[PDB]
Amino acid sequence: HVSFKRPAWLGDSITANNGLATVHYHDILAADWDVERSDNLGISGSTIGSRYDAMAVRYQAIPEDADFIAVFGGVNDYGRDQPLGQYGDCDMTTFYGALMMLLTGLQTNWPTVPKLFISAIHIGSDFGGSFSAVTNGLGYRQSDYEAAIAQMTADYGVPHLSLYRDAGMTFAIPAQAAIYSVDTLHPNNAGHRVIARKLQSFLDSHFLEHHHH
Amino acid sequence: HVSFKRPAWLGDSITANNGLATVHYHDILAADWDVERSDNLGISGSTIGSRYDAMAVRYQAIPEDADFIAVFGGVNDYGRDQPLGQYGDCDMTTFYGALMMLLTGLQTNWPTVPKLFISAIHIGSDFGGSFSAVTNGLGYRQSDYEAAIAQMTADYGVPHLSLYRDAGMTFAIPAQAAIYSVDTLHPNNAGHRVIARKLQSFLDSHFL
Amino acid sequence: HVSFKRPAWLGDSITANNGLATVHYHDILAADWDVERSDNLGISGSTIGSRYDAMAVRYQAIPEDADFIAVFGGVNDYGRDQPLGQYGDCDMTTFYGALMMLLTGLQTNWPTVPKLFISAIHIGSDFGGSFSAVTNGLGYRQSDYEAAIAQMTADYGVPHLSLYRDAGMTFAIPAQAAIYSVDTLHPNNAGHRVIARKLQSFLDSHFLE
Ligand SMILES: [Mg+2]
Ligand code: NA
Ligand code: NA
Repeated sequence: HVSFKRPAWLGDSITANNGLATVHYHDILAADWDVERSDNLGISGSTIGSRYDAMAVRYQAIPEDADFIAVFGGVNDYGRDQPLGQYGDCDMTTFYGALMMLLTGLQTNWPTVPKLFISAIHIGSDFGGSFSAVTNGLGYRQSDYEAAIAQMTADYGVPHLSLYRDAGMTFAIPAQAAIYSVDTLHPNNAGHRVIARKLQSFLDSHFLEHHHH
Repeated sequence: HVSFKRPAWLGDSITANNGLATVHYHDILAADWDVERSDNLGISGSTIGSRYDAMAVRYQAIPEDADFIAVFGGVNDYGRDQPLGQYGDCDMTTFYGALMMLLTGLQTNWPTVPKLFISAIHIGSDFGGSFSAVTNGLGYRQSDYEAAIAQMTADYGVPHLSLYRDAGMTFAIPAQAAIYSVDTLHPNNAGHRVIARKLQSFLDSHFL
Repeated sequence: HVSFKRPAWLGDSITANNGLATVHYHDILAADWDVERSDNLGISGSTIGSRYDAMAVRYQAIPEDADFIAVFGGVNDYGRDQPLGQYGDCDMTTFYGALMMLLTGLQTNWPTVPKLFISAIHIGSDFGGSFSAVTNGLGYRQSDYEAAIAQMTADYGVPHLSLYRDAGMTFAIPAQAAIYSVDTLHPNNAGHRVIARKLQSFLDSHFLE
């Protein structure tokens, strides 16, 4: 089974300790892995791009001896109206540009460390602002950001776990939002248990070197 | 190995216990999983769309207490000329809209139940009519219906097993249609074993 | 773990025992699998298309009794400026058409045999010629060839392992090129160890038994 001793978790409120859910996916995994330490770099509301506490800069706070790096972002870039930009952009002003710098930063400074990118579940319309099941204030769909992550991660060889495509649920359906989410955006504790299971499966199927007994 | 005790199988002829192959993929997995019950909701000729016994309506025959739901459709939508439509349709007269009605109904009524969509093998041309290895009567490739499935399932978070891209075979190639199919459309018992194998390892990959 | 007793490896300089790497990915796997034989059909500088020792023709050297077939090509097609063509092409003169020929051939002749295509790691620019981290002599990105492999394999139901996407590395990043490659094109021994792992993982999630 895949486990790590010094994981680092870069993300937004779904990763941040300050959460509406008391038990996060990484708290489940850190316990199962019996980690030496688990570095939480989640900040509520954070985007990958320039708009709010850019992950494309905050990544530089990841510990030098991290043995695993996970990035869990994009839902705020969608919901808080980060311009999407275009494939080939290389500055943090756009979502595409900010992914490029994030991905270059990670591969330059932790060349041998296993990494994955996690993108969020399809959100509902009940949170507020431009957090919609349909389009954000700039008129893009969540799946446009989700596609940007898939395209950009590919160019750097970084595996991409899409909770959007494969989590088994969408918060745009009330019956599932009621069971797995706090507010059609943030997973509750049940949603986090699901995410932990999805992440472990993904790691098992993509990272053989880091199988242990 | 992942297993389920009360699976429900929503599909067409490849699922229905009424024809050319005596042993289906879901028979193989029922035996392997030692199920309590295995609900066969296959109807021959059935489309996901409005044209024939719409699965986008028939999903409602799924038992309240199913603990796994697989949907295996699309091949009739292609071969019996269901209008494809486009992304953003919400009406069952198109394949895109029908997919939306179906996936909506699944997640509403079984929010906690593991489910997956299975896409069919690339077919050959021996069955006739619009069941062609090239294009159907509307000018679409089988792969256009495949992409529709891949796109719609993604919006709903529903894992997608593409036998089309991953089965290791195509019925458009005679050497493989002769081994694994009855007629270049329907898998034979050997084809159903392959399907069962691919499903089982997909499950192992995506479920704990 | 999924293992095979008589695998055949069709590819370029990354597969060929000509190469600058002493222990290739298939050498590692042959040793894990306890093989009866392990057929190395790598030819250095080889393309899938017509230009240099076309795999779309050479695949016929694969042994009749192969119990597994991997095709590991495309990088020379990109880097040596093989015309990409378009979806639906049929000649070996284009990349799309050569892929079609290769796939028809493999599925016709080895219908019951498990098989997969492996796509190359993102290359850097220090090798030379059109082996660029940006675009080839024809204006194409490496990912255009990678997208061709994705589409074509799918039409024949052949699983595709994209090392480009999923390897955890790119040789366009110097920090990773210095560790995992000989020259930003060819993986070194540490690079082949990583490839062996990804291949083994991919085999376990797409195949039973
Ligand atoms: Mg490209
Ligand atoms: Na899926
Ligand atoms: Na090769």
